[PDB]
Amino acid sequence: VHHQKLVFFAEDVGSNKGAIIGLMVGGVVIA
Amino acid sequence: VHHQKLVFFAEDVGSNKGAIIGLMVGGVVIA
Amino acid sequence: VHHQKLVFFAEDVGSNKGAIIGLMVGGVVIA
Amino acid sequence: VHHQKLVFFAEDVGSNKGAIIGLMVGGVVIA
Amino acid sequence: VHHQKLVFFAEDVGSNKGAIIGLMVGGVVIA
Amino acid sequence: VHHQKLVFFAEDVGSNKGAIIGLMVGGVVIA
Amino acid sequence: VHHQKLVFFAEDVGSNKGAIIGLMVGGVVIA
Amino acid sequence: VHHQKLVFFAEDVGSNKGAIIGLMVGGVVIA
Amino acid sequence: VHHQKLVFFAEDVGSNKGAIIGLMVGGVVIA
Amino acid sequence: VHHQKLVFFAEDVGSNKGAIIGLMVGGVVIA
Repeated sequence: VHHQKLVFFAEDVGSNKGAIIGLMVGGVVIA
Repeated sequence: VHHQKLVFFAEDVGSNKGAIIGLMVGGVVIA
Repeated sequence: VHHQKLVFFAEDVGSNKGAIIGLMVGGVVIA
Repeated sequence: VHHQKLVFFAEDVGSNKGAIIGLMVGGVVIA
Repeated sequence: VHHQKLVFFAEDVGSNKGAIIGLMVGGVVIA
Repeated sequence: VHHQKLVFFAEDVGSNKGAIIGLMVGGVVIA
Repeated sequence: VHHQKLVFFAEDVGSNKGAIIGLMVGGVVIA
Repeated sequence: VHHQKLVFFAEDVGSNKGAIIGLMVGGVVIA
Repeated sequence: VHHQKLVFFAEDVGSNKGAIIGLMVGGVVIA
Repeated sequence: VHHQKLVFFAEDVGSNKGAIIGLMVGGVVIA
């Protein structure tokens, strides 16, 4: 099994006020 | 099995206030 | 298993006020 | 397993006021 | 098991007023 | 003319990611 | 003319990531 | 004309990552 | 014309990472 | 014209990592 660039951005990102996760297996995230 | 660029953006993204996840297997996300 | 560049940004990022996580297995994050 | 470059930035980052984590296994983070 | 460059920055970082952690196993961080 | 408590909250507010304005006369708001 | 308590909160506010304005007459706000 | 307590908080405020303005007449705010 | 207590906090404020302005007439603020 | 207590805090303030301005007429602030 091989994972790569699971989430890809190719230009500007203004701002992030939420959650950006690549691989989510467990735990709690509150953004 | 091979995963790659599961979510692809090709221009500007204004802002993110929600959730952007590539591969979601378990756990709790609250955006 | 091999993991690589799970979250990839290719241009400017204005600001981050939330969470940017690569591989989320456990624990609690509050952004 | 061989983890590498789990979170990759390729240009300027304006500012960070939240959390940037590479591999999250346990504990509590409050940003 | 071999970890490497878990969080990678390739250009300028303006400022950091939050948390930048490479591998988070336990304990409490409040930024 | 008298204005008083134009927007009233009486319990907890979880989070706000939009706009909460009391009296809107002019200008541009983008939330 | 008299303005008083144009926006009223009576309990806890979790977090604010948007705009909270009392009296908006002109100018540009981007939250 | 008399302005008084245009934005009123009566309990704890967790955090602010946006804009809290009382009287907005001109200029540019980017939070 | 009389201005008084344009923004009022009555309990603890956890942290501020944005802008808290009382009377905004001109200029540029980037938080 | 009389200005008085344009921004009022009545309890503890944890920390400030942004801007707290009373009367903003001109100039540039980057927090």
